[PDB]
Amino acid sequence: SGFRKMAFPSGKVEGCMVQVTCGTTTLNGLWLDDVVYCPRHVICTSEDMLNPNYEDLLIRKSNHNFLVQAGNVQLRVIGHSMQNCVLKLKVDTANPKTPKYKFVRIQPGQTFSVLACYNGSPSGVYQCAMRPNFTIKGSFLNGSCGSVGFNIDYDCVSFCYMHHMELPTGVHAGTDLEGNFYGPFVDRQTAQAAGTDTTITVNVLAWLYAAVINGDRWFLNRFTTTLNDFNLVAMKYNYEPLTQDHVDILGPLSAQTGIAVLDMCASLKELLQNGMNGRTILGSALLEDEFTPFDVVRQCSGVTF
Amino acid sequence: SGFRKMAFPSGKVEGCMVQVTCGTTTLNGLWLDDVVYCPRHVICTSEDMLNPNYEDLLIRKSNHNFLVQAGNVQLRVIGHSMQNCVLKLKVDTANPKTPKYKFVRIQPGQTFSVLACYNGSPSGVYQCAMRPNFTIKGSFLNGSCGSVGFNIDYDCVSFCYMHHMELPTGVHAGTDLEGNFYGPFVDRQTAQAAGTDTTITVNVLAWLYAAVINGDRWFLNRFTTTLNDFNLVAMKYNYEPLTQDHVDILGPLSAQTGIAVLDMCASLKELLQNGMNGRTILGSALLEDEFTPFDVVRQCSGVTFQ
Repeated sequence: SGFRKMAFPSGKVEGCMVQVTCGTTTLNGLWLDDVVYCPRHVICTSEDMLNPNYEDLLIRKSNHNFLVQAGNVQLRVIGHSMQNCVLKLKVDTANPKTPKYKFVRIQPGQTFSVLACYNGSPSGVYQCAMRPNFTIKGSFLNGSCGSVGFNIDYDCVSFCYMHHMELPTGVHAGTDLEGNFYGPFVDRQTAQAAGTDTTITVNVLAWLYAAVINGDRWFLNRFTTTLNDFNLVAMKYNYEPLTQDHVDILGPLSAQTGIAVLDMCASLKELLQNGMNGRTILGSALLEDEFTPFDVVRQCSGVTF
Repeated sequence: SGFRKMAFPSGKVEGCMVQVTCGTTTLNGLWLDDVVYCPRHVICTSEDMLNPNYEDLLIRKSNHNFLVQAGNVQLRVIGHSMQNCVLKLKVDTANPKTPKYKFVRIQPGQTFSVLACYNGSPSGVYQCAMRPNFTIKGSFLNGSCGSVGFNIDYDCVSFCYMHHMELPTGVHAGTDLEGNFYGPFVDRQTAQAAGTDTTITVNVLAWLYAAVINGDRWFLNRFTTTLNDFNLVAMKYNYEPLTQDHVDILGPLSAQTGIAVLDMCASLKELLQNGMNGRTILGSALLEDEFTPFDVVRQCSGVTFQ
């Protein structure tokens, strides 16, 4: 029993983190087989960052202008190339700790674990969602760039995020491991801002189900509603539309608790219209939206890795 | 920027997690060098719950009654003793993945990471705190018994908790790695009352300093307070007494922000009085008490956003 913001065990990813240095820029890289993956802006100085030409800045670098440190061992770079906004450094040595892995692109609303690192040294792990505005509410200081996000499925690490930059509101922006940005961001020092954020409705409903499973029940009511009806309420409070796919995804929690999704929607409707009237839900005064339906099921069932 | 419940990287602990079976009871164990540590109730049957006599249940066991499994490999038990409420199984293979480690008993208010495990396989890692009533608000299903709590300072793993049981209120009790329970709990299925929980005042103050560092001052005020007048107000909200030790420990966060501890105490007093009026602090609409002064220095910039 109990419910907590829970990260995947980070061990399989700890063994992939290395330090990448190019001149006076140090940041983190991901060492899988004989390639180190890291942000392409590693080849830039502050001056270069104002309006970089990457293919141009890259042509000027030899292999020996990239220092790669795996703990207290030097990796010799034998190859460099860009894919979108990530730099691929080929190295002489395959990573013996290379886990089974894939690169995947996640959707807004999907969660993942971030292993925060500094000088190729993992310092912490926390759980995150891709916000509907394609930012993450992370915790990163300078030197964090190249920190990765991941899901574990059986023995298979699914890498989904690499950290590139912080926005002025204090939230974070990055790429998939193929160097495609999440959101309308670019790797340049320029005026960029997070768009208006919205609440991940299906996740709030999943979390209400986690509450019922843990005996928090006061917000349940006798009332039901429809998608159309509820969605007019959703739009009013800056909540994402709820779709038939979302109802389908919540099926396993509606069966396990005997609360129909549109039942639970009627409760969320009431919480949005009236507030929490002094009470909490799972020790929170806010409606929590960084747990997926799968996250709730996985934690309330105990699947291992 | 940002502020998150950050756990330590679990990798160094994952390499120590094993499965321990005795009879029909399976839970987790911690493999360090040639010793596996797990809860002693691994040796308890259905009926033993109420009034187990551990000494009597244990002397009836051989080494070969204890199946220890490290991933796929079976470990040979060559020895066993009880120390307080943990069983220590001597095995014939030193764990090659043993990290630099030590055992430390922690005080209420201290934080640590939990590696939740089932059948010796890790499921997840989260951060929590030793409540003043010596329980922890964990996430822990049946079979989680033997899951451990730890801090990692440099490359050295500090083991401070092994999980033993859930109390009727949905909260968790366990032991240090020498088998002594935190709080007045026992490995028995009897009526044990979790003491009344109080808020860890020193941690709330630390987290208010965190909010200033990340550039939020809306909750400060022009007042100050004496230690004693703060304690008389705070105990009416079920907040732990703040002591000189707690004030000394907040020194560095005082200096980085320029806000004297007692001025921050004045701010907390007012926050308790007013609530937040539809505002948040580091994304929370409650006062958060599961971050320590040391955690805030760890995760927050050395440069305040003024």
